[PDB]
Formats: sequence, C-alpha cells, structure tokens
Amino acid sequence: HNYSEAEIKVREATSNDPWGPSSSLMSEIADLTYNVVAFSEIMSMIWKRLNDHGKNWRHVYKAMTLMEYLIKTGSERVSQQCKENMYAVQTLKDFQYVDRDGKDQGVNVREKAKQLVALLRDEDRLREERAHALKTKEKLAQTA
Repeated sequence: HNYSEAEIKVREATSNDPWGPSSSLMSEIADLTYNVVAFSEIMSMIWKRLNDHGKNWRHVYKAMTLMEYLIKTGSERVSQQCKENMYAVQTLKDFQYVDRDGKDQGVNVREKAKQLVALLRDEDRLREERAHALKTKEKLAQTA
C-alpha cells in the first residue's frame, strides 16, 4: 500500500542526502514508537534502511543515528528489539566504503556501529543515557 505517516517520517529521517536527521523529526518518530501499529512499521523500515552498501552509506549512517535516538528516547521496546536483533547491529562494525576520490566514508558507519553496540550491551549505562537523552528532548520541546 501507501506508506504510513510513520514510515514516511522514517524514510525522510534516513534519506540519502548530505544532511543528518533533525532532532525535531527524530522526536516525532520517538513519540510514534509508543503506538503499537507505528512501532512495528518504524522498526521494520529502520532495519530495511540499514540494509545497504557502498555509496548508499548515508542511508545506513542516518538509520543508525535514528536508531540511537530511539533507543535513548523512544519506547523501551526499541532497545528491547535491538538487543533481540543484536547480530544486525554488530555486522555494521565491518561496513566498508571508500569513494572514487579515495575518501573513507565507511569508517563513520563502523565507528557509530561500535558505539551503538556498546550502548545496547551496557545495561546499567542505558538507564543513564535515557535519562539524559529524555531531559534533552524535553528541553527541545520547550525552546524555539
């Protein structure tokens, strides 16, 4: 069918464009993770966007950025499902992409993957990361 609004938001937040996802858009997606229907659509689209290679690395990098944000500020179900699909996060630590100009863009995906896995496996730390992230999200909504 047509994409749901939640799916459209995830695709925009992970678009193959030279700009990272805005905090405002990620915050909207985070709220939608509490919606039982939207949650599954959101997660599925993120896993799909992470499934890419080489020159399409921005899809992957931005999808990881969004996943990190949702792990920290969305429903606790996000982190739960990421832990259950840990392998799919771990594989990204080996992603490679050096462009035609010889510049290593893939090292960025590898670095973010490494720190994303650490965030998911360090259980005591996740509690503190969520508290700080949620406070940051609250301030975002209370500022222009």
